Amino acid sequence: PVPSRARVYTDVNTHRPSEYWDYESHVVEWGNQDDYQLVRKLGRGKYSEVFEAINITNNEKVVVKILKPVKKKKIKREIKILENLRGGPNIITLADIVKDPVSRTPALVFEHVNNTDFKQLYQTLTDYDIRFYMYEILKALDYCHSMGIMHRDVKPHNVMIDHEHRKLRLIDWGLAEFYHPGQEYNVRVASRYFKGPELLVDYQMYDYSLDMWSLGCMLASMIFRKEPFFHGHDNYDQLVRIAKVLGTEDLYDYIDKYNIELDPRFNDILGRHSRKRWERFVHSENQHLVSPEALDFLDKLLRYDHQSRLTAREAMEHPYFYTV
Repeated sequence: PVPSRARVYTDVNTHRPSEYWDYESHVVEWGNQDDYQLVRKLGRGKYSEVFEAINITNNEKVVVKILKPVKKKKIKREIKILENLRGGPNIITLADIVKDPVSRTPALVFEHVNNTDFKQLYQTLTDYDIRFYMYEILKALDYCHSMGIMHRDVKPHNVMIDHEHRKLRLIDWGLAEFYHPGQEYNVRVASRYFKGPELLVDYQMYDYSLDMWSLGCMLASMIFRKEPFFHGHDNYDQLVRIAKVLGTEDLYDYIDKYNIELDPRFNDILGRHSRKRWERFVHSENQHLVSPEALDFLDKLLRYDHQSRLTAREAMEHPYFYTV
């Protein structure tokens, strides 16, 4: 395959010391798990249980995410990235890292976010509300990309919103990674519906632009009221769902540009498809959330060619955000 590199923040990690990006060499210091009283279970992930807690030393609410220690090198990567991004705009704040004295299970302690339900939100959300919160996610992404970090798991479940206080936080940095130009990354990242074409075709030399595809998917779901926008049933089908909107012509143009070898599993499922007009997704239920500016913006994010997508900073300058 043809090599590729990010159009922005390309060498931010190359010009920094080894300590900033060498998460394997990072020294982790545990706190007193005894300083926290677990109140209630908030949810459960693959290898994590999340609890609402009280920091007893200051009577403040916190969120404790207890990690099933399945991969130690991965826990170190998440801790290092959370420490580097601490205090960045709309980035979840890692307050502490505790190990329980008896269990010794790693636990990350975060600032409490009083999240408002997404199933309930997308019905009460106005055209302006979508623009405001999209700008808030772009603040977080432009910050973390400038810090040489790709989130690699942008999706609505990883965006916490306190609608009453108009506060937004980008969470779950467990899949995040340091961007190094020329590096070949594992494509088994992000959640199926938000996976960029680069991951689905096994193009390993991807960058921050992966996050911009995912953001485009979230935007497309909010404005059109279609969740998810690209509803794949597996990773192979996911590309077929994308191909049903952006056409097979541009897909072959993308794989030819980067000399990508398509997996034989795509032979009997890809077929032939035309490029669709974004206006075809406009209906009575969603038209109050759609505008020419919103459609132009979406068109500029949802592109096969990872290099052709708007960067987080270019996206922030789009006419769609002139009202924010």
